[PDB]
Amino acid sequence: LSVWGMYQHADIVVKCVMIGLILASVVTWAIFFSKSVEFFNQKRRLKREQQLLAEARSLNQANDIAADFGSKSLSLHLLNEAQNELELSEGSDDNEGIKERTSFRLERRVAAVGRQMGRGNGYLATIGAISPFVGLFGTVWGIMNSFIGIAQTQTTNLAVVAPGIAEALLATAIGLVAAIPAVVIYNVFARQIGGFKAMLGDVAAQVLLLQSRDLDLEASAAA
Amino acid sequence: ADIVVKCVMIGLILASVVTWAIFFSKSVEFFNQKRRLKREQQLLAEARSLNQANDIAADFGSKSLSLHLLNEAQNELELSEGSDDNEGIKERTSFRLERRVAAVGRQMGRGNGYLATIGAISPFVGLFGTVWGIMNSFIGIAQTQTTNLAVVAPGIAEALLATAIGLVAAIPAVVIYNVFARQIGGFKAMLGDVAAQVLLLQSRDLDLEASAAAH
Amino acid sequence: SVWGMYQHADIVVKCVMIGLILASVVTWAIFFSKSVEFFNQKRRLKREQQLLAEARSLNQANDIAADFGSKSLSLHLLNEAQNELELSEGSDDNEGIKERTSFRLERRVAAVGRQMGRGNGYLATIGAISPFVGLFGTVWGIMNSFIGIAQTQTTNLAVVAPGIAEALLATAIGLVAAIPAVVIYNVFARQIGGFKAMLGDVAAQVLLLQSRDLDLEASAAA
Amino acid sequence: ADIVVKCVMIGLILASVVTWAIFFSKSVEFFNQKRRLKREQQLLAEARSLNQANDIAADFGSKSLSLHLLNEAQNELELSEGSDDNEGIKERTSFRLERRVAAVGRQMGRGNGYLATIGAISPFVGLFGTVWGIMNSFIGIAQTQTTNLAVVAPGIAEALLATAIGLVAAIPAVVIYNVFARQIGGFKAMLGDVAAQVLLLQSRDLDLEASAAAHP
Amino acid sequence: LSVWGMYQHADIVVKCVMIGLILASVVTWAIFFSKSVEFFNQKRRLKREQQLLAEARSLNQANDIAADFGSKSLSLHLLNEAQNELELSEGSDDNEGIKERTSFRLERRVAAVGRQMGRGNGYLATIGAISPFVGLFGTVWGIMNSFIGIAQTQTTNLAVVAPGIAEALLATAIGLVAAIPAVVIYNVFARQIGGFKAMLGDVAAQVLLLQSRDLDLEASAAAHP
Amino acid sequence: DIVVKCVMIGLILASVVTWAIFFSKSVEFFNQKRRLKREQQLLAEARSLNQANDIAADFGSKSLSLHLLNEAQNELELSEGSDDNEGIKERTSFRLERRVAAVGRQMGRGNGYLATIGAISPFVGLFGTVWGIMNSFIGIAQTQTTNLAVVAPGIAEALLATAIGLVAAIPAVVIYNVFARQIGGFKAMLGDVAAQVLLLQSRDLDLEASAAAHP
Repeated sequence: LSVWGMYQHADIVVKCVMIGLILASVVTWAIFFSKSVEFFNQKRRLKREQQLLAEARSLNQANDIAADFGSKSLSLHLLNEAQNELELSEGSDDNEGIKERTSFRLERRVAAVGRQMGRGNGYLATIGAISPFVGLFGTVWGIMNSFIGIAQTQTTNLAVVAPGIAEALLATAIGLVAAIPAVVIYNVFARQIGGFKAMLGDVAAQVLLLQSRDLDLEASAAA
Repeated sequence: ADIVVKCVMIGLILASVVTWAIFFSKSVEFFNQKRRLKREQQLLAEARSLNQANDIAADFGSKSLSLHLLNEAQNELELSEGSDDNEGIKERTSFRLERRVAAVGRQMGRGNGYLATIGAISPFVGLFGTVWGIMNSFIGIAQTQTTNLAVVAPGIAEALLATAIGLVAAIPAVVIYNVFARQIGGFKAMLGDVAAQVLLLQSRDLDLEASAAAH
Repeated sequence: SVWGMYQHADIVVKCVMIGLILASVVTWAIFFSKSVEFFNQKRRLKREQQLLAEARSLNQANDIAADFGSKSLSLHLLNEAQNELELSEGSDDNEGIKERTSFRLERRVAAVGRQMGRGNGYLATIGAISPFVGLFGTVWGIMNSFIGIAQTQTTNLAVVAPGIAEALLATAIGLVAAIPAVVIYNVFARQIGGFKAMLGDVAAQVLLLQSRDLDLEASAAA
Repeated sequence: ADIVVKCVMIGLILASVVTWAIFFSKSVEFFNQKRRLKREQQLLAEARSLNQANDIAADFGSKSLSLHLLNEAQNELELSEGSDDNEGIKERTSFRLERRVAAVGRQMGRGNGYLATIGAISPFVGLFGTVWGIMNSFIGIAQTQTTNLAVVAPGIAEALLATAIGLVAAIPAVVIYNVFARQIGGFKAMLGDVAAQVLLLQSRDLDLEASAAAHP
Repeated sequence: LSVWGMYQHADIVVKCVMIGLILASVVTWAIFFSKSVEFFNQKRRLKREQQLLAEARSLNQANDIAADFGSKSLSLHLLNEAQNELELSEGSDDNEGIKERTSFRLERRVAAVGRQMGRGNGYLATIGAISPFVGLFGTVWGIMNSFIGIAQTQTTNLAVVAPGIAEALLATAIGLVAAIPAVVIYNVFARQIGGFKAMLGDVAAQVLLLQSRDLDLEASAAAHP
Repeated sequence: DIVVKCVMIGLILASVVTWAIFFSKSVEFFNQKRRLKREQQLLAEARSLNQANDIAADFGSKSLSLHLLNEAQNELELSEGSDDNEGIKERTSFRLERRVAAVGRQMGRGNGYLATIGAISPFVGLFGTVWGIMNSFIGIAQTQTTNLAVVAPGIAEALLATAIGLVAAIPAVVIYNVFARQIGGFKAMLGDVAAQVLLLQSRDLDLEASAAAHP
């Protein structure tokens, strides 16, 4: 017997748990292949940018390195945040206020990127968490049909009870196929987002160190 | 057939009706308030001063959240008119904005409590119906001195149906609760970023004003 | 009937049943008394918060709150701020007054939250142990089905039925006692948290008025 | 009879005796300490200065917790006699009082470790006796080649009794552990509020003293 | 009938589950007896040291009390940390920097001691975590052999399935004997390490209070006669 | 069965991945651990940051203690000409703590696979069992058998898939826990070395500032 052969011999209820769980599995692997390529390219880009910006000895030197990073560059967004804060604060005597406002902006920015990074993880979490609930529904539906079988035939043996038990076991099998990959993929991506946020945080830390040092050397020259 | 099992089933159907009713009313409330705030955040991002932010937000509407946060900062500056302590103004403004963002989040969640309880207890009220059903089938066996399972099979199948309905009421309530909980958290974070911009504009304005007075 | 079931059951299952029904009576008694208590308190604080939102100084806030009642929570927080200013009369450190007032108000709001919680401890224990006393009844019930087999020397559906029906009854009563207690405990825990947040917002307003007043007074001297 | 199973039931009965023994001793000490601290907190709430608080707390016992906290603040002021840094006195006092409140909370917890273990393992030692009992009934069936369940029903019923006793030992230990854990938490909060009052009085007194010296 | 008698009648697979779980239980109780005595002696020493150092009115007085505490005394290590900080900082005008550097050193030291106390708990955690899996494996294997029994012997009755069921139950019983004590002992030690860290933290707090007060009184004597 | 055969192959390939991480992390910890204890011991008798750089001169280019000292020296070099000593101390501690965190992250590489293999291997085993027993019941339905003996070899074979699943999971769980403990202990030691680099720099700056105030 084939999986399409099993589908045909199952009742309308278990046919729907099958359709719904296979569609849940198709969406799990579709999210997986699109997000895996998205993270790979983005980590490769940020790792190169982090290495190049590590050579900067001033915020101005960092802006020169990042000049040809691209409009959609994350390191260039963080540097533009620090430059916009110095431009708007042009004419202020409080250097500590510039540093505090820049760190506030960069940390909120890094958080916002982390939120964008997981637009599909919500689907992976729900699929992994509810797939066993629907498998259990098919399990109870399955055994209920075994008892309907006993009532209808007024007989209690393996053969009368087998169609309902096989149907119950099918719902558990499909439930495990949908749930296990969604749980694994959700956790791998949640770990990758956390590791990416930490790397982007190290780049924003460098933008902050360069700005803080530059302001201190300027304040020393005024004193 | 059983009055207790009948009550479990009508209770679960009512739980499902309430789940979808909460879903349709809250979905329209979120979609509108989440889209409006994203537009307001984009427009206010262009502001170079708190006065410029008030000009952008002039035509935002009376029920605008961004306009409430800007009015909080303006009320603080008006009441503090005549104070030498600029940090005292900044601290009082951040305290006010923090507390309002929190208060809005508390209001955004109203209706999520019902979804959580429906999703969590529905399988157990379902289980109660089947335990009760099978209990009565076994009271029946004792009373009649029955030996044949075929005589109790209709009662057992009917009892197991209560667990199936329980799981059908629970699954949508769990999914809908999690979608909304994620949306509320993401909205609180966005409203948090708008309040942060109101604070940055006020803090920078006070510093530039103090620098102009010193020289 | 439920009384008919009670009569046919063991002395052990009869005790588990009466203990769980009494646990359910206490759950709903706590529920009706605390629901009215929280509603009236939330209703009173929302009105007080709206009226005190109009205050432009701590003195104005004291005038608005004058007729709030002896048992008013907003009036207690305003009296905390006033007692701090009175005891600190003659101090040059305004920041010390602000710090001591915020320390007092936050500890006060915490203490009120603890006072709201009285009764929830019973709801938590009922909701948490009811499934375990239900499990005991199940184990006891199945044990009696095996005693039945030993006594009659026969394995049969009829022989084990009294033990199985008893076992199922203990699980049913356990679920009736546990489910409401768990729900009601969580509703109240959320309501206490929401009320503490509300009382915190009123304590925040008392602090803003005192902080602003001290700053404007210091500016007038300079 | 079964030795391993009889050992599990005597072990569970002894576990029940120790949960009620811990319960009666602890209930007596806790009630006595909570009752005393509530009275002390009410009396010390009237104090307008640290000196006034020491006068109110004179009529308190040697084993009084409120008097220990007040003695901590006074020992800090005595040892710091001759220091210009008032902020250093305040910081050292708050450090001492918070560590003291934490240490008292830890002392209150003595015995609760036993109420946690009994309530957590009792269902599992119960389960072990059941598994062991049923295992031996099946060893018996294998060795004698029986097919009648009636022959092993007394052994199976005896084995399931070990899970029932397990649950009877666990339920009171779990409840009593949670009531005491809640009481310790509520007591720590109250002792914290008394230490907070000792700190407010000392902080205010130092500030008013510094203000009186600035304006002679 | 006896535990060795059951071992002999069981499968080579059930024999392996049994020996692996019994060895896991031997190591659980061996760790338990060695750590319980080394923990008792250390807490007894620190409680005496805490009582004696509570009498100190200056950091110099604390060093005199702790002079004869012993080479591996924990209270003496904390006092040596404070003294080494004052010696290395000799010639510094920033007293706040001395206080900050000393608290940094003492908190890192208290953390390092807590990590040393934790030696062996890693084994208790792994035994608690893997024992239910190896017990489950024996149960699955046992029930599998009951089905092999139904297939091999033409018949399906209590006697045919009894050897497989008895084996399955044995694996669950041993699994519970290995797992439950390892989980309990791991949690008792984790609570005891936490309580010890808190007591050692109270001793380090006293070292810090004495140093902070001493520096403040010294600075006050330099400012005003 | 082809489905049950695939879970065995999957479970074998899962054991291959377990041996891979077992071998990479074995070599990375034997070679990087004990070296740190030696470096920390030598750095402990330092007195000055300059003295620490002399001790660490012959530590090796790939030394972690030498990387932390180079971080403190690069901060002093880039900050040459700054009056704010507190800003140098703050920037150095920020750099070192982010560096220690980054090393901890690099050390965890592979443990994610050990955790998932150990946690998920019993479930792919369970799937094979459920699938096997399902086909035995399809067989009973198709033939109308009433004898458990004809369907016992298939059930015993299906239960074998859970046994193999547990045999694959147990080594991954053990190895994951040993490595998790080793990483944590190493992070703690590297943290203590970075703490020493910070204490030396902080003390040096304070003694330098005191020498300038009263020459």
